[PDB]
Amino acid sequence: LHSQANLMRLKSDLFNRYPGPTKDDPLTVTLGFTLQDIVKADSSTNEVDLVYYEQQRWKLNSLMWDPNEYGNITDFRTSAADIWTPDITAYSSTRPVQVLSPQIAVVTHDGSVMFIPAQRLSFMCDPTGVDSEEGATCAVKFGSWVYSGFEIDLKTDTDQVDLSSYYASSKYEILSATQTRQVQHYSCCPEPYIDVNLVVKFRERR
Amino acid sequence: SQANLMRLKSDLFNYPGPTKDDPLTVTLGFTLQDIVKADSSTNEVDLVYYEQQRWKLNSLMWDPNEYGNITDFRTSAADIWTPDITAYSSTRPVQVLSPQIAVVTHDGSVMFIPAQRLSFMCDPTGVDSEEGATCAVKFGSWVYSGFEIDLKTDTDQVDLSSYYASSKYEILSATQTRQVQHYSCCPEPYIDVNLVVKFRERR
Amino acid sequence: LHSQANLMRLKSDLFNYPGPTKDDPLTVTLGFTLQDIVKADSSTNEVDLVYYEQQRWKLNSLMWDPNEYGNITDFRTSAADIWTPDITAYSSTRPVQVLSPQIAVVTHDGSVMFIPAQRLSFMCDPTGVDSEEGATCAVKFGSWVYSGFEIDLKTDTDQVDLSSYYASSKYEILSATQTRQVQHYSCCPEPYIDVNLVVKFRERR
Amino acid sequence: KLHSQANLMRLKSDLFNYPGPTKDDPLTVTLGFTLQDIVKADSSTNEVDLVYYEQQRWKLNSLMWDPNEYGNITDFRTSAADIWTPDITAYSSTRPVQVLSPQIAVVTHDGSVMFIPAQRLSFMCDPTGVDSEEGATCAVKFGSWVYSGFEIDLKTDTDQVDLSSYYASSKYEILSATQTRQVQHYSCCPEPYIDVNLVVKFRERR
Amino acid sequence: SQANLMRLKSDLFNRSYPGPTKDDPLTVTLGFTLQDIVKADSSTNEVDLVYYEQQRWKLNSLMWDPNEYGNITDFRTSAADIWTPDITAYSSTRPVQVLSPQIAVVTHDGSVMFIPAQRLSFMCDPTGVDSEEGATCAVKFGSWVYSGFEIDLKTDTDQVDLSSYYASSKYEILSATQTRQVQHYSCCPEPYIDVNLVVKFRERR
Ligand SMILES: CN1[C@@H](C[C@@H](O)c2ccccc2)CCC[C@H]1CC(=O)c1ccccc1
Ligand SMILES: CN1[C@@H](C[C@@H](O)c2ccccc2)CCC[C@H]1CC(=O)c1ccccc1
Ligand SMILES: CN1[C@@H](C[C@@H](O)c2ccccc2)CCC[C@H]1CC(=O)c1ccccc1
Ligand SMILES: CN1[C@@H](C[C@@H](O)c2ccccc2)CCC[C@H]1CC(=O)c1ccccc1
Ligand SMILES: CN1[C@@H](C[C@@H](O)c2ccccc2)CCC[C@H]1CC(=O)c1ccccc1
Repeated sequence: LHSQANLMRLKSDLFNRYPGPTKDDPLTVTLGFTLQDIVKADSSTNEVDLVYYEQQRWKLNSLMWDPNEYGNITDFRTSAADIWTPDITAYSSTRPVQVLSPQIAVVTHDGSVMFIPAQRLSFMCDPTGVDSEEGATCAVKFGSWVYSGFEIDLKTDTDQVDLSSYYASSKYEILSATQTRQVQHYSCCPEPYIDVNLVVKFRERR
Repeated sequence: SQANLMRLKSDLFNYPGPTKDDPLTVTLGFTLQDIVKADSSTNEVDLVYYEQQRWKLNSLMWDPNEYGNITDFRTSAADIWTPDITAYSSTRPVQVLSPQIAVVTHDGSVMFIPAQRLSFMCDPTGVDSEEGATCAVKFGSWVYSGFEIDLKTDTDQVDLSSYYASSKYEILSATQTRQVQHYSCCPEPYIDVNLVVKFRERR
Repeated sequence: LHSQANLMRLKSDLFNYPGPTKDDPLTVTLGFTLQDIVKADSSTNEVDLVYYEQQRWKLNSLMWDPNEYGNITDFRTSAADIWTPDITAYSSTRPVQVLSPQIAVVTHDGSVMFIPAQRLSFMCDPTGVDSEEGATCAVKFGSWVYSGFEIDLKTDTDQVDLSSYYASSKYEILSATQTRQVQHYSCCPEPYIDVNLVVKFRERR
Repeated sequence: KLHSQANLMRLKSDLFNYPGPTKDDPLTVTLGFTLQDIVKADSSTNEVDLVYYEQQRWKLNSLMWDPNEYGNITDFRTSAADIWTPDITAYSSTRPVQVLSPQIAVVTHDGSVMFIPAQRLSFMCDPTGVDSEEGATCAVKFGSWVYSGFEIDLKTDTDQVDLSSYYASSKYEILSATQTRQVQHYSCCPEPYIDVNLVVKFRERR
Repeated sequence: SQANLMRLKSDLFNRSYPGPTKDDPLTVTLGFTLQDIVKADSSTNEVDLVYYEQQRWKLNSLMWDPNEYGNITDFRTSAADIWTPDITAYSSTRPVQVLSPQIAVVTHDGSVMFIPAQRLSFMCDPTGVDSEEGATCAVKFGSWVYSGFEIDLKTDTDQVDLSSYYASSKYEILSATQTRQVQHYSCCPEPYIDVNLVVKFRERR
C-alpha cells in the first residue's frame, strides 16, 4: 500500500515537473526488429505487408531517480503518451502504420527507457521472383523523420533480424533478414540523417 | 439509493497497475462466437469472440453497509485500470464489438467481457477436409511479466455454447491453456493463455 | 436571448446519473426502420443492413417545470451530454458505422428520444436468397451489461417499418419483424431482454 | 499588422466566450451542391459513390458585430468546431461520409456564415441502364437529422446543381443534375421535415 | 541549454497567431517530392500517389533573438503547437493519409518548414498507361478557405523532385512538373491560388 504511494510520488515528481533532443543534447536510440510475418505481397501495386515488433531503447537524465528514496522502486510501466518517444518512421510506407500492441513503455531508475511497439506495415516492394528458388529481396529504412544525426543517432545490437518468432506457416519463407545502420543525405537539409535499413529476401513456402 | 451509488463511485475514484511487490492474477476465458473468414492467400483467419477478464483490487473494496447495501456497480472500463491483454500473433488492430463497461463488486473484484473481432496468423490448409484445419493464438499482457501479471483459466474448454450455427466453418474442438514463455527483451518469463482451434467447412 | 438564456440556464442545472439499477430500473422502447439490405456475402456468411433505430427512455433526473424555464418543453442535446443505453447487436461481425448525427431530444417530463442510423454487418447465411422462398436471418439487440432487472425492453409494434425500404435494392423484403425475448447468458444468473429482428428476403425479380 | 491581429483576437474572444435553433428562434439554411465526380457505381450492391462539395449558408444575430468597433474587420475564418453548424445529413447513405476538405467556415459582420465542405458519399442507387443512351437515374435527399421544418428551414438559390467543376475524364458523364426542396413526414414525429433532393442522371462515357 | 529552449517555446506560445488576413497576408512556398505511384484504377479512374509536400512560410510572431535564449537558432515542434496552412488537393477522392510525424521546424527569423508525407487518391483517367506515350494526370493544391488576398503560393522550381522515386514502382515517371495558377471559384469574387502538379507516367518494363 505504501508501495503505491511511493510510485505515485515518483511518477508525480518526474512528470508534473523534456523538449526533445538538441545538437547540445544529442540522443542515441538503439533499434532492433523481430519479424513475425510477411502477410501479403501485392504484385499489381508492388506493396508488401509486414508484421513485426520494433524494440526501441534510449536514455534521459531527465528521468533519473534514486530508488533508495522512493521505497526502492527501480522501474515502472507508463503510457508512451506520458513520456517523450522518438519519431522513428519507415521511409517507404504506402499506408499509415497499424499499431498492434498496447502503447506502454518501461522507465528504469538510470533514466533509461524501453518501448517495443508491434506494427503492421505496408511498404514499397517488388515481389518479382517470390515464386522462384532465388526469391525476392526488398528493403525498408527506419529513422527519425525530423531529427538529423546531430540530434538523433541510431544503433543496433546485431545486424540479424530476430526470426525466432517468425510464423512457421506463413505464405512466405524468410531466406535472410538483416538490419544495418546507414547515413544518408536528403534534399531538405545539409545535415545527414541516420537510418536502420531492413533488408529481407523471401519466397513462397514449399 | 442513487445518492449512495454516486457517492461510492466518487469515493472510490477520488492504482498504478501491478508491480513485483503487488502482483495481480487475471482469469481469462474465451467464448468463440464465429469464425468469419479464412484467407488462404495471406494465411489469416478472422474470429469473433468474447474475452472474459476477472481480477481483484484491494483499492476497489468497500463496505456495503456504509453505502446503502450497494454490493456492485456498472462502470466504464475507462474509469478503472484494465489489463493490457493482447494477442501475440494478430495481423490487424482488434475491432471492439461491444460497449466497454465493467462491473465492480464490493470485495474489489472486477469482471469485464468485451466482444472483439481479431485477424490472426493461421494457415487454413485442410479446412475443406474431414480432419479440418488447426490454428492457435496466444493471449497475454504485452508489458507485464509473470512477476506483475499472472494468468489463469477456470476451464481448459473454450465456450462454444453460442457459436453461430450457420457459420461457414464448424468447430471440431477449441481449448484454452495457460503457458509460460521467455522473450528476447527480458529475463523474466511472460504468461499466456493459448487458444487452439480445430475447424472445417460446414457440410 | 430571453428564451436562449433560459435554455443555457436549464442545460446548466440539469447537466451540473450512474445508470439503471435493480432499485432504479429503466425501460427502453425500440423500433427499427429498415432502409436497405446492402450486401449478402455467402463466402463469409455476413449480411450488411442499413437501418435507423428509435430509442426511447425516461429519467426523473431529466425532469423540469417549463414555467420555471420560460415555457421551454424540450431541447436538442449531444448524445454525449446525456446517459444513453448500451443497446448492442448480439451477432455483429464489424463495429457499427454511425450514419446520422449523435443528437438526442430531452422533453420536460424527463423522456429522451434518440434515433441513430446505422450500417451493421452481422452473422447471416444467405443460402436460398436466389429462390422464391428467399433467405432468412436474425439479429437480436439488447443491453450488453444490464439484465431484465435493470433494463427492460418494449416495442410498440412487432412489424419493422418498411415504408422507407429502398425500392431498387438488390434484395427484396418478404418480411421483417421485431420481437421481444427473454434469455439466459453463461455469464450471469439473471436473464437479459432482447429485441429480435428477423428478416426474410430474396434477390430482386 | 500587429494591431489588426490584436483586434481580430479580440473579436473572436468576444464572440465565442448559441444552443442551436428552436421553434421560437428558427433558422433558414441555404444549400447548394457542386458535383465533382461520380467515382464508382456498384451494381452488385446498388451503391454509388459521389464526390461533391456542399455550400451551406445561415445567419445568427449572436455572431453579429460592428466593424468600426473592431478595426474595420468585416469577416474572419474560423474552425467549424468553434461555432454551431447544421446537422445536414444524407437520408440514404450506406457508409459514413468522408470529409475531403478542411473544416473551416467564414463568419461575416452581419452574422452570416458560409461553410463549403467537400465529401465522399456512398448512397443507395441502382445504376441499371448506365450502359445505355438513356443512362441511369438516382436520387438522394439531404436534411437536418433532428430539426423539423419548425426549427430549420432549407432553401436553394437554384435548382441546378453546379457542374462547372465536374471531372471531365470521369467514368460517368452527367446528363442532368438538379436540387429541389421538399417537405415530408417521418414516423418518429408529427412535424414535417425539410429536405433538398439531389436527382442525378448519368451514363458511362463513350 | 534545455532550460533556454523550454523558456523559448513557453515564451513564444503562452504569450501571444490567428491565421492570415487581407491586412496581414502570407506567402507559402510549396514543393513536391514524388515517391511512388502505387495504384492506377481504370474501373474508377483514381490514381494513388505517395509524396512529400514541402511547405515554408514565415511569421513575425515566431521571431526571436538567439542571444536571449542561449544562442538557440531553431527548434522542432509538433505541427499542432503552431498555425499551419490548410493546403488541400482539389480533386482528392478519399481523405489524405498521413505517413509521417506531424512535426515542424521553426527558425529564429520566424520561418517555418514542414514536410509531411502523404498518400492521396485523386481523379485520374490512366488511359494510355500501357503505351509508350503513357498517361497524363493533374491535381492542383491550394488553400481551401483563403483567397489570393490572404494566402499566396509560390514554387522554388517547376520540377517535381524525382530523386527518391521508387525505382521498382509499377509505373515509371516520364515527367512531373509543379506550376502556380490563379483561378476563380463560384463561392467567391476573389481569386484562389494553386500549385498544379502534372505527372506523365506509364507501366514499367
Ligand atoms: C529528412 N526527412 C526525410 C525523412 C527522413 O527523416 C528519414 C530517413 C530515413 C528513414 C526514415 C525517414 C524526408 C523529408 C522530410 C525530412 C525531415 C523534415 O521533415 C524536416 C522538416 C523541417 C526542417 C528539417 C527537416
Ligand atoms: C514480452 N513482450 C512480447 C509480448 C508478450 O508480452 C506476450 C506474450 C504472450 C501473449 C501476448 C503477448 C513481445 C515483445 C514485447 C515484450 C514486452 C514489452 O513490450 C516490454 C517493454 C519494455 C520493457 C519490458 C517489456
Ligand atoms: C450478457 N452479456 C452478453 C450480451 C447481452 O447483454 C446481449 C443480450 C441480447 C442482445 C445483445 C446483447 C454477452 C456476454 C457479456 C454479457 C454482459 C457482460 O459483459 C457482463 C459483465 C460483467 C458482469 C455481468 C455481465
Ligand atoms: C426526422 N428524422 C429522420 C431523418 C430526417 O431528418 C431527414 C430528412 C431528409 C433528409 C435527411 C434526413 C430519420 C429518423 C430520425 C428523425 C429525427 C430524430 O432523430 C429525432 C430524435 C428525437 C426527437 C425527434 C426527432
Ligand atoms: C475556393 N474554394 C474551393 C477550394 C479552393 O480553395 C482550392 C483551389 C485550388 C486547389 C485546392 C483548393 C472549393 C469550394 C470551397 C471554396 C472555399 C471555401 O470553402 C469558402 C468558405 C466560406 C467563405 C469563402 C470560401
